[PDB]
Amino acid sequence: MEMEKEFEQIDKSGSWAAIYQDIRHEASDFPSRVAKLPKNKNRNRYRDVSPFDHSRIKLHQEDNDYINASLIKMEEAQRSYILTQGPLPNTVGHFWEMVWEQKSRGVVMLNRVMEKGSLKCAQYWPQKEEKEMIFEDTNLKLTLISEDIKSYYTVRQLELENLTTQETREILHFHYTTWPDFGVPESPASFLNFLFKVRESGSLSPEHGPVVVHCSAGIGRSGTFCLADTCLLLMDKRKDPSSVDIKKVLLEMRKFRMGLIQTADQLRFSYLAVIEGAKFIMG
Ligand SMILES: O=C1CCCc2nc3c(cc21)C(=O)CCC3
Repeated sequence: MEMEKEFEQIDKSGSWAAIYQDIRHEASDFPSRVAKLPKNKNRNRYRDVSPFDHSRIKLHQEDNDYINASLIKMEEAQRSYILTQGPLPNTVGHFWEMVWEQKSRGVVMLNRVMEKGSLKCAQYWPQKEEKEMIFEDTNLKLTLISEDIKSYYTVRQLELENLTTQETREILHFHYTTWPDFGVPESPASFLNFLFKVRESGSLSPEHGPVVVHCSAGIGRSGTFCLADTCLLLMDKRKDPSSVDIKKVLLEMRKFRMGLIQTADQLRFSYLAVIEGAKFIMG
């Protein structure tokens, strides 16, 4: 079925939970043996969220190459994404090592450091120009260059230096600051505006390594971001945009990381975002 009318048909019939459970039943199951080794327990935020072995990002280190991060490679859309958990106190250096080794231009953050009174990820970037950060375990330096605070998101320019080679690179930090502590946003307008700002920066384009995107677990809000982007790109590329099937795209993405889209409300929000976004693209 088309999307917008499939949407109203699920609303009128109140069957979002049943649609979402079908997805969970059909989703791929692949091994995640490296994630479950005992030496990696303090590298995982949640015991039930792990990268599959076949798609995990490997650190270029011979001691321990493990990080909780997955490469989502979308062949028809010609887009790649790295989805990862919010960094932990003992993985902030690994996180920036990955950004460096994978040649990423942008980092997309969809959570606040504190939500619901609890810490959802480490404070992994510097907050003042004159107070830079040094990650001694991975030999990297990170400096805040500039910061632009808007009503729904903040963009930061960062300098990452490989202290071993003295090479430097500019990284863009795109921080969506207004996702509610509970539920999903009422309108997708600010999320779509944010996606378009990431796009306009070059961070999603083939001349750079994959964008790094995270929330707390790296599967829920993060899944909404890449699912909406890929669906809109396919609607631009195909002769028949109504052929784009958001449930099929989500099941393809779940071949590369488990659990993408965590609730039936996040599923409905993803439909809403693609539907509204397809009208703004034209027109
Ligand atoms: O597809 C395009 C390219 C032109 C820029 C652009 N901007 C926005 C959208 C879509 C596009 C939306 O879907 C809503 C937010 C703004």
